[PDB]
Formats: sequence, C-alpha cells, structure tokens
Amino acid sequence: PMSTRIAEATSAIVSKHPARVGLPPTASSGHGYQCHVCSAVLFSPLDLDAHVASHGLHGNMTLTSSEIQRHITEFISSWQNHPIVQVSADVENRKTAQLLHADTPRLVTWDAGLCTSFKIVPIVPAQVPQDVLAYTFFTSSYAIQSPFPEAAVSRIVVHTRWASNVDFDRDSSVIMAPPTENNIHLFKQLLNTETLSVRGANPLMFRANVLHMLLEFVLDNLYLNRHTGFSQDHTPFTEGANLRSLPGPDAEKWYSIMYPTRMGTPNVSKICNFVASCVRNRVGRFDRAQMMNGAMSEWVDVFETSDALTVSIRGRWMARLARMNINPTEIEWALTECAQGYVTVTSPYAPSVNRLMPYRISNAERQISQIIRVMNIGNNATVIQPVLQDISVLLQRISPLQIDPTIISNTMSTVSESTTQTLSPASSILGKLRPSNSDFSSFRVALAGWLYNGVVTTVIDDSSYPKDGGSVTSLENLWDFFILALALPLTTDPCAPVKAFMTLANMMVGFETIPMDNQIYTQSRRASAFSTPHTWPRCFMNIQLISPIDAPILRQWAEIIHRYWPNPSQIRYGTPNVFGSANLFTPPEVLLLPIDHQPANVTTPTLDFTNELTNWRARVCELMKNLVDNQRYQPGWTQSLVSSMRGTLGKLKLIKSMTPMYLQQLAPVELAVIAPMLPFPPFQVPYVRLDRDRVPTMVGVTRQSRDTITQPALSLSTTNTTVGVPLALDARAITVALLSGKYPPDLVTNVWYADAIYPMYADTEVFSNLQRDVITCEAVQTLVTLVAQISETQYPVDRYLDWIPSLRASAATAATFAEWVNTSMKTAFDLSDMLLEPLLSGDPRMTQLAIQYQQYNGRTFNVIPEMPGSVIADCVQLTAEVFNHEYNLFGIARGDIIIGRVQSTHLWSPLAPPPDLVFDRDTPGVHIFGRDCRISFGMNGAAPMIRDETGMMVPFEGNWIFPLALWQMNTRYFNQQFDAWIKTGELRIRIEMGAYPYMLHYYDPRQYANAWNLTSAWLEEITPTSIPSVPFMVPISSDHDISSAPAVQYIISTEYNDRSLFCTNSSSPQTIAGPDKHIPVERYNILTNPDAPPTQIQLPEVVDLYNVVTRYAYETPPITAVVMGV
Amino acid sequence: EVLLLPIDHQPANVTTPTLDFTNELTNWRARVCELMKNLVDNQRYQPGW
Repeated sequence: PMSTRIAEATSAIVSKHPARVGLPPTASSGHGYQCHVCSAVLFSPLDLDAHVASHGLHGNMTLTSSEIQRHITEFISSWQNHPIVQVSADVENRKTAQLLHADTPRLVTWDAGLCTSFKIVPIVPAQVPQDVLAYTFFTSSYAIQSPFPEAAVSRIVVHTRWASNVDFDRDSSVIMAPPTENNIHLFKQLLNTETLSVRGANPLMFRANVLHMLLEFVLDNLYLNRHTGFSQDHTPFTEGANLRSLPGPDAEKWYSIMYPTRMGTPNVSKICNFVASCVRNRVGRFDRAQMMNGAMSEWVDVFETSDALTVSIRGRWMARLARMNINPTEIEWALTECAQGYVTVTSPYAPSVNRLMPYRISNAERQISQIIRVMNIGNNATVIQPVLQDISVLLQRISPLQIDPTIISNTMSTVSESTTQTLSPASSILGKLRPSNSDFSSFRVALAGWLYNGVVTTVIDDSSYPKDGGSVTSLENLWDFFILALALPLTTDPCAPVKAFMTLANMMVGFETIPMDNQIYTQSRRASAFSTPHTWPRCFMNIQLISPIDAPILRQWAEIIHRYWPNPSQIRYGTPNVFGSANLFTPPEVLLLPIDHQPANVTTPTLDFTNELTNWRARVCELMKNLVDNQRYQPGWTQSLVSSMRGTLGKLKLIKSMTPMYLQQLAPVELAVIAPMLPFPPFQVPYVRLDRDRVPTMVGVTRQSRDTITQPALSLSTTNTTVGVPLALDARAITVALLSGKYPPDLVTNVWYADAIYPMYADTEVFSNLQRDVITCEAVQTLVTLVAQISETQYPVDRYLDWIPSLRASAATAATFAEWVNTSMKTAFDLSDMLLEPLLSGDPRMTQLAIQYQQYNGRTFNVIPEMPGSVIADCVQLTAEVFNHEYNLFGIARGDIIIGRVQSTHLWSPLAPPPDLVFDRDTPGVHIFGRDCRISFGMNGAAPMIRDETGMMVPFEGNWIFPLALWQMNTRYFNQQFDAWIKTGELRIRIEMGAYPYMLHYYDPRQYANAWNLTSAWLEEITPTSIPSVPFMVPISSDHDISSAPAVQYIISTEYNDRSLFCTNSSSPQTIAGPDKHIPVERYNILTNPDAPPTQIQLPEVVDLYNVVTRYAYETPPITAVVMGV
Repeated sequence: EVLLLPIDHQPANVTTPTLDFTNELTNWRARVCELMKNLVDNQRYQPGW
C-alpha cells in the first residue's frame, strides 16, 4: 500500500541510524572506521567523508552519486539539529490530551422515581385456601393490593432503589438476592482470584469486600429527587392529600406501594391492625414553595416512602452542590473584571426562576489540582510543548502586531559603502538574519514561556553559538554576537546575564584575559555550558576583579550587563470570587513578568524610543561601535569598511520597530486577558535579575511520607521529586522578531482588542475543569479515608468494621484495592482519562500532597494545602456506622455458629437460640484449643486423642472452641476425625468467624426434617483458602395450630441475627406456630408516634422506611444561555 | 547449629512499610541516590552538557 510505501520512503531518506549517545569517544570505537588513505579514526559522519573528499583533488571536482548524497547527509543533519522539530510532534499521548482537555464529569443527576434503597420481598406464600378459616377473610380473595406482600414469611432485602426513573444512570449497583438464593458472588468479588469454587470465598478479604460494597452502595445514590406534579384525591380514603404522579407507563400499584396509610382496614389482619394504628393527616403534599404565578414550584415537601439513609445521602450531596452554587450577577462581575474591560456581558435584573449553576470552589481544591497536574507533567519534555504552542498560536490570533521582516531589508538597502571592499556587512547580516527553516513561532513561544518558569526553562539552542569561532576579526562571528546579545534577555533562564557575558569572553580570546574560578571553566569554555548559579565567575560577580586598564571592553560589557538588564513587574490577572486562585508560591492574582511594564494612556499608539529594550539595543550597538573603534586591537581594516560599519550600526540602532513598544506597554495586558482562560493555570517561581542568592535551584513535589514520621513539613525534605525541563529556542528568529515589528496604519486599541477578545468568551471550557478538580479532590480524600480502614495510616479516622475478619494487608493488597477504588469511582461520572494514577504510582498507605522550592543559599519555601471536606467519605463513614448497627441487612451475622446435635419438637428459630445451648470462653468445663494441638489415636479399645492448649489431655467430647484457621489449614484430616462424632456423639464445636454470609432453607414443621446433608456438605467443602456460605434450617410459621414432628439441627447462631425478618403471616389474623413478629413499629416512627416532629430520624441505631423528603425543580441551563453580551 | 549470612535479618511481618530506612538495603539505595544527587547538583564536574 501507498502508506507503507511513503513510510519506507521517509525512513530511507531521513531515519538513518546513529543517534549519537554521549560517550567519551574512544580510538577503537569511532564512526570513521578507517579513513582509507590516512588510516585513522574521525568519529563523525561528515568528518570521514569530508576527509576522503579532501583526498579528492579540489580542482578536479566531478559529479558522482557520492557527491550527491554527501550534501544530502549534511542537509538532513542540519534539519535534525533544529531545536523545535526535535520536540514537536502532532499526535497526543493520552497524557498531553488529558492535560489539554479534561473529561468533564456528570454532576447534576436526577431521580423522578421514588428514592429508597431497600425493598420487601415475600418468600413463602400464605395458605390462601385452607379449612379452619373461610375464604373471604383474606383481602387477596377480594383482590386488593397492598404494599406489604400477603405471604407467610417476608424478609427485607437490599436492592439499589429499584423504582427510579433516572436521567442518567450510575453504572454502579448493589443487587442482593433473597436469602433462599445464594449471595457469595457478592463477596467473592474482590481478591478471590484463587477460590476455584463458584460458591467459595476466602475469609481474609471479607472486610475489604464488604466496605467496597459499601462504597458501591453509597456511590450509586448520588441523585436529586425531582419534583414531578401532583393531583388532588377524589376518593375519601385520605382527604385533601395531593398525591404524587411518577412518570412512566406503570402508575397503578405505585400508589399502594408508596402511601401505606391510604388503604382501608376491613379485618384483623396484622397489616390492617397496623394501618388502623397509624395516624391520618401524614400522607402527601403538605408544603410547597411558590414563587410566581403560573409557574412550576421550586421545592415541595412530601410524605412518601424512603429510607432515612438515602434521604440523608442525597441531602448531603445537595448541600455539597448548594455550597458550589453561583448566580448570574457574580458571573457577570467576575467575567468582566477577568476580561479587564474590553468586552461586556449582561445579566437580567429580574426576579429569578431559581436555577442552579454548581461552580464555586475554594482555593485548596485548585492548589491540589495544581499539584496533580505538575506531578503528571514532571520531567516530560514533549507534554508541556503542545500547551506552550497552543498559547503561542493563540497569541498570534490575539495580537495586533504583525511581524514584517522585510522592513530591515528595506532599510539595509539604503546603506552606502564601496564596492571594491568585498566584506559586505549589510549583505552579510541579511544572510545571517535569514532564519532557519522559516520558523518565526519561537518568538511567540518564548513570549508564552513567561507564564511558566517552574516547569520550563526556555534556553536558546547551542547551535546559535558560533561553533568555537570567536574570531573578532571574523565579521561573521561579530554579527553572531550581536544577534545573540539581542536575543538573550527574552529567555526565562536564570543565567542569561552570565551567558551574555561569557559569550563575549568566548568571542574574544587572547586579547584580554580574566581570572575565574577554576581551569575547568576557562576563558574559552563554551558559553552554553554554565547554565547554573554555581558556575558564575566572580570576575563577573564583582566588576573590580576585571582590570580596567587591561580590559576596558570587558569591564564596560560587564557594567552594561549589571546596569541595563531588565526588571520584573506584575499586572494581576484573574478573579477571586469565581475561579479560586491556583497561584501557589505567589500571592493570589499576580502575573510575574520578567520585563518592565506600564500601561499606555493612548488608544492610537505611535513610535517612541524609551524603554529597556530600545535602550538595550542602543547600548549594545554603541558598545559595538567602541569595539570597532578599539585602536590597538582593530585598526587592521580599511577605512571604507570602518565607515560602512559605523553607518550600518547607527542605522541598525535607529531602526523603527514597534516590537519593543508592544512588548513593554501592550503585551502583558492581553497576557492578563488570556491567563485565566487556560486549561492549565499558571505556575510561577519568583523571577530575579542577577544575584547568586534567591535563584531557584530546583522545585519538587511529594506523594507520600517516609517513616513513622507524620508531620509533612518534616517529612518533605528527603521525599520531594524534582520537576522541570529546559526547552530550546532559535535565537536568530528571536532577534528577527525583535528587530522587525509593524502596527497597522490605523489601529485603535479598544476597537481591536474588543473584536479580538470577544469571540473567545463564548466558550464555557474553563468552567468544566472546576468540577473536574472537585471530583479529583473528592476522589483523593475518598482514597485516603477508605484505605485507612484496612491498614494503619497516619490520618485519624473513626473505625466501625472492626469485628469483621480482615487480612493483614500489604502494600500490594493496598495498591490492588486502590485500583478497585479508582475503577469504582471511574464508572461513575462518565470519564475515560486518568484519575489518581499519580497517587497510585507510589505506596498508597502513607500518602500526602505538598510542594516546595529551594533557593541557592539553602532556603526552602514549602506549600502544604489542607484537604477540605468530603461529602463522599462522610457518607461512607455514615454507611459504615449504619451497617455496624444493621449488619443483617446485607446478609451478615455477627458472633459465630455452634456445631452440635439438637433434636426436639420445638420451633425456635436458629437465628435466635435459647440461651442454654450457647457457651462462651467463660463457661466452665470448656476446653479451648488455641494453637499447636496434635491428635493421637486410641490403641485397642482406647479413646482417640487431642491436646489442650493448656497441655491437658482430653478425649473427643463436650464443648470446644476452634479458631477458624485451625480448621481451615487441616480440614481434610479433621473431617475424617470428627464428623462421625458430630453426627452421633456428644462433642459440640464453637467455631468462630465474626462475620459470614448465609443461606436460609425452610421446612414445614408438620413432617420430619434433617439437615445433616447440608451441614456435612459445608463441613466438607470448607477449605484453607475459601469457605462456602453457612446454610441454616429455619421453620415456617402458620396461623392455625399444627401437629409437630421432630427435627434435628446442627448449625445454630450465637446471638440474635434475625433482624431482616419482616412480619411473618402478614395477611393472617395472628400466628401461633414458629416465630411471631408483627409489623416493626420502630421502623415507622412517624406513623405510630403522634408526638414525633416531621424531620425526625433515629438514623444511626435503626433506619426508618418512610419519612419526610423534599423534591426539587431546579433546572440547570448553560452559561451561554443564562448570561451573554456583545 | 548456626548459619552466617552477610545481611541483618528480621522476624517476619507482612505489613511493614515499603519505605523504611531501618531496612539496610533501602538505606543503602537512598544514600547512593542522594550522593549522586550531590554529585550532579551544581554542574562543576561536567562541562560540555
């Protein structure tokens, strides 16, 4: 195909191999292998061929194919050594694209259906035909539906909200089957990659998967209950109750399931006694908030079914968004003073319709997001370059200044000289002022590089330095010095003055000598090599070391650097009210400029010659005139050439260019105009002119702690990681854009900047990154709070899960679990790019977020932002506490089980045993088998054998307590030793777990039952890695009396674990046999108490299943729909 | 009855912190790294870069 053909064509012409890794180049390993005449080594791809061509006689040049491709090699090497194309690349890398544009998350989500998280499923149906009762007692015979299912036994289960019309789903869900089915698939999810059993689970990851389920369960309910409309009742069941009409086709059984007090109570069924015991005026609409005539009411209040958990969760989430909220007047103010005039935006002055724009955050979230982005960008060269180029092309869009490099050709056309003198300074500087491969982007790139010193140090290329050629007689090298000396003060490196000095010191060699630090960095050591404050010679740091009678030129060059170097300034971009300032290391609301700035009062600016830049060009040019007039070092030219030099330099000094005027008194204004409208906010270390102190030697971020130490200011110093990279620029094209600058002939400033600044402010791109940073900070606080539960951390947290078994976690366990938390958080909010991967590179246990920078003397300036509040982790702690008090709801039993034969005609539930069957460690005559027991046999009529923890000898009998791992590690031997004594003998084992899932098998008590098959199956299947669920065998209640039959039990609970039961025999008048539980009136506090206030929840102990709840009609229109201007 | 080995041992614990300079090997790596940091710091050793 053509594409691979062009790929091999390009790779043939350009992509030849040797990329020249930097060795100390050795004689027996050189690129010129044997220079075929001279038989030596030459190290370089142009050296060996230029040397063989030097063996070619010069006056007999002939075209060969070799003669063609030697020029091809020189051309390709010239293109390869170009400073911009080595770093520029068009395609992104999922990192640079993430930085340039972020996946905005889905915040404002809605629920039109009813809010809840629990439901009531029936299990065994009721005896709807029978003998002792007539058929017409039951309301199902007359076919009246009812919210609680008319069945024999009904339990409440957990199913995430099961009723909700939704605008946009959270893909997280927690679905739990009824307890007659299996639920260990909910618990084997997390780290059980080695449980081969489909119905198995390793106990050591129980707590980890339970709290991951808690995170899923809270992460699912992030919706807002929406107002939907109402309707007045016409039936006399509840007078005046404006009932609520959910959307969707199904609307029939919903009113029965929503409003339990609506029905009549014809008989002495348990639900009918309950609804007769309920109060009357507490259903439906009872409070609305109208603002305007004929308009949708904003928030109402309603008496519908909901649990206090999910009500509280969505209340916390709504409080979060209400803190985030803003209003269009402040949008107008903040946007127009962010624009600093030059546009306008209009907000209406009218009574509002009560909308909702969640955008306002505090400064801490922005600072944390700065830390995350800089930690991402750390030492990556090709990531910041597209952002910098984006600001470059944006500034080319915004600027009225047009680079017109022909004007210097126009003015060098009129210089006068002789013709017989064939060293032409004018034509030479036109050739040398011709840039590299037509680039002029480098100036705008360098201008945009002022926004970032702390990550990017813009240096010029080493290729602009004149290749060891310092010959001051070489006018080539002299124009080179002039170009570079104009170009250097634009760069943002801390060492541009010493580089401007040492390029003259490397230019002139052997005329005048200076003393310096060592012989390593001598007077001829290349000027690009210094680049750090420690390499600064104090012949430059002190002018008196340079001898004046010896070195007048060099003394006045060092003096001119010390005096006429530019000075920093500031312009204060930004806005404090909206867009909390991300300006760390600085005050808020400041743009640190490197050059002097003052505003122009005119609106039609025209030429003058008074700023640091025009002064600087005049200074270096008159000093160049002193160079050519140095009588004892350059009289060796012709006087025609001398006068042409003076004329060319005087005209070059009085060139007319609008570039320095622009750079002084126009450009930082629109830098401030742009600077807040960026995907990547500014990041500035304090600029400084020449002094050795107060120069940033580095800048570093942290991600973790080190030891037992906890204080981050102490921990940071041996923990930071250095961030930053130098960038290369074409000083020639820099100087071209400095020397040639042209305004339009009729430019008016407010006109031009109005037309050019307005159409970029129809974009709402800046606002989405705020909510992105919200989700970032909430996610990292969620991560530290959740990882605090499974291992010991440095943050104070309140624990609740401590009774459930848990693994002694390692850093690999914590890292894997944090990946699960990342994936869980990532499923919500609909985003595909990176989230908290910089955090996940390191140890997740001891994490902390901070930054510093160090001066040259040893002074360090750290910034530690305090992590703000987190509604997510707050709600996680809430659900943890609620699960601690309501552990049975997710199919968990506290305590443990006791294995032992119980054969009786009683009907007591194994979820709640009589107290004599259980025993503890305090029970006398009980043998605790803690550790290291052994089992001997019985020799010829003897009894078999086991060793006590206390060293005592004991046979197989009585009351034993096993740690669970003791059974797990040895279950194959222990089953064969123990099971037959469990079946017919007398020993009763109390194994302990803390927590376990379970399944429920029922039976009817009229006939025989036995559970030895189920118990032997469980005792057989249990494994050193995994366990299967614990089967129970619990009876079925009935209204009439039954004749009992004996059953045999083996698995009983320890304490009460029958919390999940809900009103056995609900349609019955009463219940004789089995357990007898009516409607739990503690769940319905509001309906049974006339004294309770409406917004009452007894939430942390028990959770109600019906409460007051508010529903909203807050719309979210976009910003360009709300506010606009022209 | 004993067995020499040129590195200090420790009774086992799985939950020990990853970063720990009580650990001799991590101490060694950290000191070697920060010495090379001290080497590169001021660029008085290499010219040419």
